[PDB]
Amino acid sequence: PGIHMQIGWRREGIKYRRNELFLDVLESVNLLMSPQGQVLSAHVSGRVVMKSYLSGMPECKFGMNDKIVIEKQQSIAIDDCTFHQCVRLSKFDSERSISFIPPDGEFELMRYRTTKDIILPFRVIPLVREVGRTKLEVKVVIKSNFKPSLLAQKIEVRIPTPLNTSGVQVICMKGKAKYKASENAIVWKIKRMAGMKESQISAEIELLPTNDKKKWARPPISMNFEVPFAPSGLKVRYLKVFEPKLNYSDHDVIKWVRYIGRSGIYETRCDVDEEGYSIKPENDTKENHFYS
Repeated sequence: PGIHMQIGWRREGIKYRRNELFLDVLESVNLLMSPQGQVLSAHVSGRVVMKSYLSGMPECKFGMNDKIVIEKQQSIAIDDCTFHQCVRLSKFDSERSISFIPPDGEFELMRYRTTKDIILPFRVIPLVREVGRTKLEVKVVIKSNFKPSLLAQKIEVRIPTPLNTSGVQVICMKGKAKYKASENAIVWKIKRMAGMKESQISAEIELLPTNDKKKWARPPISMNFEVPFAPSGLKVRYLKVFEPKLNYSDHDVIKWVRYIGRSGIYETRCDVDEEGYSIKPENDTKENHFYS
């Protein structure tokens, strides 16, 4: 008369020398924008990734800024949500609670979709004034829209060029830029850029008009960037833990949180053991922490 629960995704007797967990919030923000700035199309697809280095059978509870925020007065509006099997869905439907017993090591806790209240990290404003059939004048400004303390990185703006181009001279003060004729685009790279900033690029584009009477469609300005926050607005409120056999809780745990927002289609038009103890697995930016 005693039933033995056996979780298919977590063995028993897991031991870590130090109880700790990792949370990676990985979002791709996509956009189609008009030259004037009208949002024609936008969505974020995100996923919370978790690396559990916890001992025993910990009973966790993931807390974010959902529509429980609407009860206590920034948030994330989740259109669609899919969970790992470990997540009790019963509780999520009754109380919006993401409770679970995590697998050992890395697992994807949830993926999601978002279309409203997206923090669009960048706006591109393009001008193209034709000045004769000889020349084209191109002015492209990029506005960063996030906290000034924060830095976007690995930025690349691909401004398309028309096929009938004999050559182009370009100038920018921030970053570096090359006209890659093979590509049919001037490619503009900036290493870092803080929030609430401007930056301009000007390109005098000389034309060779052989064809006449036909102006064909051209690709839009596409941007790549990496941003240290969730463009959906996702903020991790807590990761509560309770393991009643070993009597330890989140107060006895180190939680490591990271946000990696990355551009998607952002377009604008013109474990092992040893002695019982499990071992953490291991190209990434190095930071000296006391407990690392």
